[PDB]
Amino acid sequence: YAEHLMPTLQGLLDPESAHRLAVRFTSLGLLPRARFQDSDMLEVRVLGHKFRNPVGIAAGFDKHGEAVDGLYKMGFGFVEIGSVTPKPQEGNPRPRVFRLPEDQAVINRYGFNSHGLSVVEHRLRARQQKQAKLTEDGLPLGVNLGKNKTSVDAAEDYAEGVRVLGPLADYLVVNVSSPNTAGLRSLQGKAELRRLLTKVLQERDGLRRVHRPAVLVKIAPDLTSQDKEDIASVVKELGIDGLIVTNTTVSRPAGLQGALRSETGGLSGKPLRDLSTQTIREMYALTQGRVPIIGVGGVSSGQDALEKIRAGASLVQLYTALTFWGPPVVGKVKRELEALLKEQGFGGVTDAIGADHRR
Ligand SMILES: Cc1cc2c(cc1C)N(C[C@H](O)[C@H](O)[C@H](O)COP(=O)(O)O)c1[nH]c(=O)[nH]c(=O)c1N2
Ligand SMILES: O=C(O)c1cc(=O)[nH]c(=O)[nH]1
Ligand SMILES: [Cl-]
Ligand SMILES: [Cl-]
Ligand SMILES: [Cl-]
Repeated sequence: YAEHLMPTLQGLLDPESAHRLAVRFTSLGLLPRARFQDSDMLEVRVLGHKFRNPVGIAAGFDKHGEAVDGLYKMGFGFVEIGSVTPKPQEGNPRPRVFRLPEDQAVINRYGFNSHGLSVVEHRLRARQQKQAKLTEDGLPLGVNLGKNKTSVDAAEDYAEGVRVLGPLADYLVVNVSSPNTAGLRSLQGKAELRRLLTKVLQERDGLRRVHRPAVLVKIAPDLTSQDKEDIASVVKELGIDGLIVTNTTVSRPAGLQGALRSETGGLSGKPLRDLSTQTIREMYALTQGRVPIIGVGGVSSGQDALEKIRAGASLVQLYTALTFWGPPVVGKVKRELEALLKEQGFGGVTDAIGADHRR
């Protein structure tokens, strides 16, 4: 895979075609069931759920909820689908995703291509009780909500997503951090965020108890210090259940080598890694370690995962590493993380969460 398979599928196909085929293959279960059996050391209890291991698939890989079961088979401890927008929409014109192999990075400007809430609702309903069992067995499901390009009331878009997919999700994500929808990231500002999240939480609280998900906010890696302070304040004021830290970056860190480095879009993978880790670290401090963080950005190894956990993440996610290393990277991250936890004297993941802040 890392050397023998992915280079062929990568070089042979443009990245979007490769992704579509990967989703299809995954959905059909055409991957070996992951051999790595999860150690008890990797179990995490957070967000009202048991997570058999802390390595999830980040939003964007399975935008429309087509490959959830195949992703659990790949070894992910939790699956996040989306972003899902209220109405179907096509996203931006192609090409809209670009590989930067020399940087182990991707730039994407999909623009919330989405089958829409109704289609995803019916897809998740078809496996709703299967998911209930998976969740009880430590394999929760997150649903990441977006807003339509032409929406005239962003908060209502997210409210609709809460109402339609909230009952099918263990947690929901208010994605206010895509770089590829005009104006979306302004919803991270204090006043807009408070109003938006108040409405989202009211809608969530109006769901029946067994259908009431945790609500997390997914934030950018490009926030000012003021933005981060404001988000932390709003999250604590409103009782937001957690943060996902981070989405892709609109920055272009010095040193990128890929020919496509100046394409518009969000940058993911290795050049984002430490920017994301530092955002986790700051958000954990600003929330006094009381707000669960799902850490994401440039995770391709156990060390990458543990750095985010020690910075304050209770769980991590990855996407871009899968595009370069294929399915074996999941077990690799988990095996490496277990080894490092043992080496560094942690009894398990839980003991390592935020450990850097206690040094
Ligand atoms: C092609 C593609 C598409 C998407 C994403 C990424 C990529 C590469 N990401 C962001 C993703 O969830 C994650 O936050 C970043 O990509 C950082 O993680 P990695 O560096 O990829 O492990 C993303 N995030 C989100 O909240 N909703 C989405 O629809 C998408 N779509
Ligand atoms: O659909 C996309 O363009 C997209 C959404 C998002 O939240 N993040 C990202 O990098 N791309
Ligand atoms: Cl329901
Ligand atoms: Cl009722
Ligand atoms: Cl480490």
